[PDB]
Amino acid sequence: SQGLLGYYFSDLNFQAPMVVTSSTTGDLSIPSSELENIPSENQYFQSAIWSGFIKVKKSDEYTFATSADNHVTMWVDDQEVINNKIRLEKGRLYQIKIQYQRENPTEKGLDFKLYWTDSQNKKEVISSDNLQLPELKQKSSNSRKKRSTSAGPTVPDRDNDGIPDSLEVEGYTVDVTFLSPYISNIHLTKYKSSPEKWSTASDPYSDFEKVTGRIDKNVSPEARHPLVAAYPIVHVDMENIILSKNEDQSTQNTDSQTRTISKNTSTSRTHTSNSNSSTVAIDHSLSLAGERTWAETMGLNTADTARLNANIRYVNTGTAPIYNVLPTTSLVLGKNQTLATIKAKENQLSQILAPNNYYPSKNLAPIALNAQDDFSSTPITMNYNQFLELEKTKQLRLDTDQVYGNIATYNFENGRVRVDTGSNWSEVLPQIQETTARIIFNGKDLNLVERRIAAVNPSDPLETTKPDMTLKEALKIAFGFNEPNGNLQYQGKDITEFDFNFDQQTSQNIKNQLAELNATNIYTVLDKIKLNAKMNILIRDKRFHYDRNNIAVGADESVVKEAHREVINSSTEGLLLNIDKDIRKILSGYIVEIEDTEGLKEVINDRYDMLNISSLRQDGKTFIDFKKYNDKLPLYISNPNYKVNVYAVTKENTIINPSENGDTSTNGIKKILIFSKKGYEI
Ligand SMILES: [Ca+2]
Ligand SMILES: [Ca+2]
Repeated sequence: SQGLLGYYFSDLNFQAPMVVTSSTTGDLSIPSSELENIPSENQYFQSAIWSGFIKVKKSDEYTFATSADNHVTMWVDDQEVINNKIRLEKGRLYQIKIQYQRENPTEKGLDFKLYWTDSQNKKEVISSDNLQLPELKQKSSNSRKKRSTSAGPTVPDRDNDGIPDSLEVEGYTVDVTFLSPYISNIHLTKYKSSPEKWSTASDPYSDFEKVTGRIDKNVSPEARHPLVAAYPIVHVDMENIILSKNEDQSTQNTDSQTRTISKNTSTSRTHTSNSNSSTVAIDHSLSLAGERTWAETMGLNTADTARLNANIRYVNTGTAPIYNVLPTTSLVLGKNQTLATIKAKENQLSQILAPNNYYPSKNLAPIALNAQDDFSSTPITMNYNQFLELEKTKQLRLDTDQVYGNIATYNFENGRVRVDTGSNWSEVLPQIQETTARIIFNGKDLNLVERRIAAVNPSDPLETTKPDMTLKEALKIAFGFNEPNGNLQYQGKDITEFDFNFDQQTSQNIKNQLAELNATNIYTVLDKIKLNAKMNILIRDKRFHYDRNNIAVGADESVVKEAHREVINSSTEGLLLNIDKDIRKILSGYIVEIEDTEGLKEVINDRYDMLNISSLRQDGKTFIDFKKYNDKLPLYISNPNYKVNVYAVTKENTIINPSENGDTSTNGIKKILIFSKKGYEI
């Protein structure tokens, strides 16, 4: 992605840029054959400017020449060499500026080459190994000045990202790599960006770096748009836990039987601020014999303590990767009882933590909080009262900071992306947060995904130089909504299948906009609602009920019923159905009941911890197993007029402890009838 940077103009005076691109060698030509996305009238180039550096591998005297010296002025550093021998020294970098003007060319495109001749009189087009791009960064480097010589033309590029002011403001496209003005009736993505922000989203990648692919390949595709922020978002996923009674100096004997408690866990990133937090649910379903308390199970007295181990992974749901610092996490019981601080070793990561991925990767083992080969893992200890609290709440919280370490950035000297020790996420995130609107959307699998989109702040003059951002456009560019036939959709689902919720400031702002639009319904004017910096917008699938963490925990009876209508097979052994994956996510289990002729009901799996009777098969269909908690026996129906009733239990209606009186039965559980057939119908 290296060479000289070229601006090719339709007018004579460097005002109407048609193509911005880079060469590889001194051949700076663009044939008309490559100009499909330029209309023919504007393929006539009357002026051009090139910029970059020349690197010398042999100290010598050199003569520069082009294909059109009578139309050219060229500077090496501040020195005009065309408008002649110049001594250049090995190991040194010289700035190049070339301008070309030719009125009324008769051919489209441009045939243009840059040559040099050494002392041996050998003339050649300059090799790619001798040419570098300009330093299109916010600061110069030790060897590479960020501005070109003042002599000659200065194409307006107030932020030094390489994209001319006029294209950033008026609209541009990139084609396979030609950057050109966007023209409705020919074109491809329409980009606009701020001509005064090197990164319009205030992230660490320039607007030009994003649209030309001069960027970390791990940056999410949507964040190659100059108006979508590229930044990591990390939380911790806990997969399972094991609780152990701590040994004490008094117990000399360590030969005792296994008395640990092992449970699966389910973790979700939450939204209730710019914090990273996830909430863990400890499974309440049957795992051990008896119906003992956890203390009875593990042999804990009131003066004993217990410890927890667990398997975890880190999850990046953001748009940029992390390389050398994983964030620190606090493991919290109840509201504010910190049980552990979880850290990884800085500068010793075994892999990248990339967007839409895990650390460790899912094809590798997870991390154990107390690793078998770590002598120095701190025991995560609870006192007896804390242990009882965990038994009752079956909940933990993982609060993760935003300490993400160093950033891999592009270097124009060599075209490489490398971790830059001088660039840190902690210097970048505050400004992303301050200048963007935040949308949290759960249409991908019901988990909360945050994106930030550049948006004007009317009260910050710099931020008013950014383009207007509508709500519709933000959903398209940040989340991949599309609009086939007028209607805005996400993966086939109309936008009207999702609700809108806002913070208090954002809500008043939107309400005022709708009033100025005399619009009674936001869904019909999404192209006219403008976002502003610091808005917070939460968009959720309407089929579901949500808890205080905005985790999906249930759904209307009508929705759940309809989701279970399509029965494939029924028998005394169970039911086989096709159920939407999203529905399965909000269920904790099923209750199976036999109803006799007088209306009395026998619940088969009549325990709060015996509802986990469904499984997903390879075919993707669900089996509800009547036998599992019926002693591996099918249901015995003593009269064909008896009914088999099956009920679904949503998570919000799930009982996770015996009742106050000790009753472990299902009496009182709010449950949704989803199947009811007589024996002769089975
Ligand atoms: Ca610019
Ligand atoms: Ca810019």
